[PDB]
Amino acid sequence: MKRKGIILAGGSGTRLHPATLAISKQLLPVYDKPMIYYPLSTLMLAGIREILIISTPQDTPRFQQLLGDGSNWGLDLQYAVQPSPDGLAQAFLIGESFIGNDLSALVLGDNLYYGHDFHELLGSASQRQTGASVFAYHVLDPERYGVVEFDQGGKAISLEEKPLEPKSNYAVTGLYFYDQQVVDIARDLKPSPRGELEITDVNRAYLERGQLSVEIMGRGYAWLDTGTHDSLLEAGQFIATLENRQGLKVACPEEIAYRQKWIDAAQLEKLAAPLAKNGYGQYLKRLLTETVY
Amino acid sequence: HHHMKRKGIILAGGSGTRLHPATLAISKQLLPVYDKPMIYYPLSTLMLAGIREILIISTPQDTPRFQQLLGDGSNWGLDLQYAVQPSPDGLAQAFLIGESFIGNDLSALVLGDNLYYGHDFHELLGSASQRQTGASVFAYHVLDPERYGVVEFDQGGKAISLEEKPLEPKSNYAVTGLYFYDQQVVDIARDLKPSPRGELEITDVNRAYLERGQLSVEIMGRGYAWLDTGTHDSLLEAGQFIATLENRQGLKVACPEEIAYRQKWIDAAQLEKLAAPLAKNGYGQYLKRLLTETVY
Amino acid sequence: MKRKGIILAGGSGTRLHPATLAISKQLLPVYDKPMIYYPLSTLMLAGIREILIISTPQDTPRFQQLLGDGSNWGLDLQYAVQPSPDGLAQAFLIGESFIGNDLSALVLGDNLYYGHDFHELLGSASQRQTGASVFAYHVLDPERYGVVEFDQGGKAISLEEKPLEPKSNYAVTGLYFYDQQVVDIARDLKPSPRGELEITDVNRAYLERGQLSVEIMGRGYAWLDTGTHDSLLEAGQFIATLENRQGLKVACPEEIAYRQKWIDAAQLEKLAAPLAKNGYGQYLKRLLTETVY
Amino acid sequence: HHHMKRKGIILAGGSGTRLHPATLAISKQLLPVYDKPMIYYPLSTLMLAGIREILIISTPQDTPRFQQLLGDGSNWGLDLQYAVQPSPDGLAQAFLIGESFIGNDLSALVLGDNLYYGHDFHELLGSASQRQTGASVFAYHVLDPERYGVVEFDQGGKAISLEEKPLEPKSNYAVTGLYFYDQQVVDIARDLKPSPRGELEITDVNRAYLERGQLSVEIMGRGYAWLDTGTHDSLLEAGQFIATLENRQGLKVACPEEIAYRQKWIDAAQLEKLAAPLAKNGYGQYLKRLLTETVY
Ligand SMILES: CN(c1c(N)n(Cc2ccccc2)c(=O)[nH]c1=O)S(=O)(=O)c1ccc(F)cc1
Ligand SMILES: CN(c1c(N)n(Cc2ccccc2)c(=O)[nH]c1=O)S(=O)(=O)c1ccc(F)cc1
Ligand SMILES: CN(c1c(N)n(Cc2ccccc2)c(=O)[nH]c1=O)S(=O)(=O)c1ccc(F)cc1
Ligand SMILES: CN(c1c(N)n(Cc2ccccc2)c(=O)[nH]c1=O)S(=O)(=O)c1ccc(F)cc1
Ligand SMILES: [Cl-]
Ligand SMILES: [Cl-]
Ligand SMILES: [Cl-]
Ligand SMILES: [Cl-]
Repeated sequence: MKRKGIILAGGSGTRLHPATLAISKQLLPVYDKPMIYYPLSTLMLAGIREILIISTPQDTPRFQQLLGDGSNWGLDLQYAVQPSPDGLAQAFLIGESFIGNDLSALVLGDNLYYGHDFHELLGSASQRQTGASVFAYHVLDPERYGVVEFDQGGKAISLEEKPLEPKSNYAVTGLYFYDQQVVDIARDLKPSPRGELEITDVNRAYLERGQLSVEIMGRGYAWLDTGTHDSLLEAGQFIATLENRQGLKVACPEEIAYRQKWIDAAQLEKLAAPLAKNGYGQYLKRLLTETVY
Repeated sequence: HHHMKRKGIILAGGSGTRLHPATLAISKQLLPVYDKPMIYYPLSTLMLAGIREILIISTPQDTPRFQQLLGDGSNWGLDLQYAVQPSPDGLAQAFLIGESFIGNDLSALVLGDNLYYGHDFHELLGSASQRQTGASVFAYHVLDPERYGVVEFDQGGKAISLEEKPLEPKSNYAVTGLYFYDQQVVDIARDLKPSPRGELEITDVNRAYLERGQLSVEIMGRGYAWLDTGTHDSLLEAGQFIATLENRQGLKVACPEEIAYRQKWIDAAQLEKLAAPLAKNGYGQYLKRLLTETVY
Repeated sequence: MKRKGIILAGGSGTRLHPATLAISKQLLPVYDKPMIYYPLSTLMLAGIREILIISTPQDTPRFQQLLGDGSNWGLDLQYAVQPSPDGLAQAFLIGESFIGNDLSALVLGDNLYYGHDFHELLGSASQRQTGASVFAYHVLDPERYGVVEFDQGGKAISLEEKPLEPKSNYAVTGLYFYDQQVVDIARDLKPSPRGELEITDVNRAYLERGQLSVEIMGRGYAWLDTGTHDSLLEAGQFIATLENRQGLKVACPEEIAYRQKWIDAAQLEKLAAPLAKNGYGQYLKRLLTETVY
Repeated sequence: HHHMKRKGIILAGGSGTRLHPATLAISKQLLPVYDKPMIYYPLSTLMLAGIREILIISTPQDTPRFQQLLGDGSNWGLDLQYAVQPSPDGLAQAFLIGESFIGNDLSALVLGDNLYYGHDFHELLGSASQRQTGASVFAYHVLDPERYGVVEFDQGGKAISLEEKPLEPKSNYAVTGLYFYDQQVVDIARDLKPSPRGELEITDVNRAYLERGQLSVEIMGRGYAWLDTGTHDSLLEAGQFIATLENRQGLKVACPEEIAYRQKWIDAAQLEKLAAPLAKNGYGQYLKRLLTETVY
């Protein structure tokens, strides 16, 4: 079966104002590319080509202008809007008809991932055709997130959203795979005390049915924080260090498409043309002739 | 028969494709430098020079976004007006585009991607602003002067030549992106012919003032930071730099609300209203603290 | 068979003076711990407990004071000196009697590694009981290093040290595993045009015999640069971002020992005592009661 | 019957176990801040104040390493002497340990882990150094004044109290780690009794001057950077900050060779000799460039 993707790139309220007064966070750069390139690249690494992008009513034209219909990158992009920030699960209501009868995967528009064999970690989540797969990652501040509690045997036994007193230091990352059950689970959700349709309520629905796979995302992966000005800066510094050391880019969608064999050498060459005078075009050109393992 | 204050221009137009793809969805001057939009810094810089009437020049695509962020200036005791530069034809064009805005007044041009920091910056700007005749620029020692307008000095310290992006610079002293002009500038600008790059050059403007003995070049000392936003790397260094100062001090660099409050262009009651819609984030809480604390 | 380790923490000349005028680079911190903790931790992750540390004649007391005989961390540390910086291969001459008849592994004292499943990448190199295993990593500046050339089939066909015109962008990292042949290969080496006993000559010796395994260290690993002031700063910023995000440390030797089960809970507790008032002791204490996957 | 220049002290002793294990093998003041040892910055700071006779106070373990780095000062036109602090008994102890070094002279105490940057810093130091009677300190607005000596001001700006690490600070104005004293300091220091932390407090010393009407507290403006080296995080921010300024400018912060050359304590011939053993790295190449270039 096929899996479809959703990037939720909606409003972060006034939290980062005035930096985000003018445009939504996910259109701002992390180092050399718009933030949304990173979760888009994530979906593409998981082998997902049909992708729905959800943003504020103000910002859809801007994502649409940036990304197009995706055909240039061998993707099929569609767009939809979240009128108000009423919770992550709302992605599945807005995205209901896009999903139709397929498998799905939700990625948060402001989450960055890096690590060895990230392709396979996604692939093993993508392969599971029933139930939901999520990731748990050790963090210093688990109160900010969906917290997963494990028993002595390592089995996930509870989930709590932003608990006052967290049960472990393991947080559910912003990457979620679901089967055909998600839409129907989402539609039955009731708004939380914070007025939000909670993604953690969707994930707890699968947990009660014993259908939630919680895979550990090991300490050798970087799940980067874009929630504060400070953490945003750290993410830019982290990506810059990696790219300048290696002469290789992180989350370059044109490169990912090309390695997935969704575009051929001749298309990459055309994509390399408009940016030819800067480092990004120079990078895409160099990928035509170099072997990178 | 006919019978002086200074107006400001911020040029925040198209930085071309140079920083694509990071700048595909928005112009550079709306990207943040740490906790605030880049345009806040040159705006705060004009304000520090005592300038309240300011023209913002941007692309047709991005003007509404600048307008949404900044308004007409009334919240901050300013008057902000808007003009478009449909085609990126060079910095000097600001004066053709801003001709009617300028009228018969003195003026100041600042690049919308330029950040400054340092002690007695107010007084440095004040002395350039008080000089009512001729032009005033600032020379700053940089590693890579080939990237800029470069000023050559003689033994006595007098500026004797200006060159734009010379391959072999005569000194390491670059002209910063901040410029003060008398009433002659618009006319100088109209008589310019495009360079062999298809651009109306600010260096040709400054040379004109120099050839007439009316260019003052003041040194901006090594104790000031004139920060680079020309690359992705330098942009990142710029944010790290502001963050270090702000987290150290508990004070902000280029907070426009604060600067208007200190110039006495808005009062305590007005600052309070400015603080309210941001009361739950660090920026609003900072505006509120300014109401009770004495900061020397 | 057993494998023994050598950390070469010798002189970097005047290259970083005056920052390194007072003490050798490998005794300076990267973020929260002395640099040498990182390659030491690397050896320990590869399961190596008997370790020789080589430094300048001036700096051995300082390493000796810092690290002791290792018994507190379940290691067996010995020390030796490199009188002059006459090449990396000299590690095997100085280290000849330490190595005796065993397998060995050399790590450079100023190299930092991070990534998912780094333990297994080392383990698979450590398992090979014959020949030499090295790693190749894509870098922007291959002229600075030992450059490995691959044929269309991906087989390593040449090695050149600091070539004027490098054949690929793949550099041999500062981590090397050898069998019993290394000492004898090293002893027959002749000084290069730069007056150095070249590690690349040792590795080319195994290559000619077809006994050099060149494993790719993928782009999902970070091999960090400590060669310049700028790169040293980047390494500190990179480690700080990882540790503050996760609440977990990179290359904490006490933790690594404890997870390898070379020290028990009661010993970790004693190690946590002197530093109790700072974050490092607080970290070691917290490791007594928390489950970390 | 008996019948004024100023001596300097740098305290670069034990920072305890606080930054262990990073500081297990060497003391903090020899860790680099970017391209140079931390001790270079306070050393350059004393030099900028015109002080040439300087006592370095370190642990018995690390004195030889300070001596190996710095020598007797003769290469840089200074005279450097050494003393040990066997036990970390508090900052004021510098004056008991440095009593014979000081003699009948004025003095200046600087913390060996403190970095300063900004425009007309020379003149700010000059005005503190010229005041021959009483003591001089600097107050700087910080986010976390609870960590420092905190000065309270009245409506007219007069300093009226000093508190060491108060839980509820009276202002955000911290006393920086740079202190100028007349001849009374040693005696004040000898009469101090240890605090309820087992330490001889510089704040008790400064309070003594204040209780006598002889403490001048000058504001160090927000346009100066007074950088934090108290944590691993702030140390990293410190190096990022120097690197940004130096890579921007093609000039160094706190290069002692340069500062002595500019004070005229060494001449061109001497600077050249200093440049030679480092001719192949960036630091030596920088010393050589200083011989031919005019830097304003
Ligand atoms: C560094 N990574 C990376 C890669 N590993 N690759 C190689 C790769 C490309 C396609 C399929 C499998 C591997 C890339 O072409 N681009 C990359 O950015 S990654 O897999 O950890 C990654 C990929 C996408 C993303 F959004 C974040 C990190
Ligand atoms: C740190 N600086 C600064 C200040 N000195 N002040 C105080 C001040 C405010 C108005 C007049 C004189 C001084 C501020 O209110 N905000 C500031 O950012 S500054 O002069 O170096 C400056 C000011 C404006 C700007 F855009 C960049 C730097
Ligand atoms: C982040 N890493 C790491 C770990 N993965 N672990 C977990 C671990 C510990 C022992 C054996 C296998 C795994 C640690 O205890 N400390 C670590 O620093 S690492 O394997 O990539 C590593 C380990 C040692 C080192 F020097 C650099 C990086
Ligand atoms: C950037 N500064 C500086 C300088 N201004 N100068 C120029 C200078 C040198 C001697 C006297 C007056 C000025 C330097 O030669 N080195 C410097 O680091 S500074 O005044 O802010 C300074 C000086 C010494 C120090 F330790 C830290 C900062
Ligand atoms: Cl892992
Ligand atoms: Cl200056
Ligand atoms: Cl990889
Ligand atoms: Cl100031």
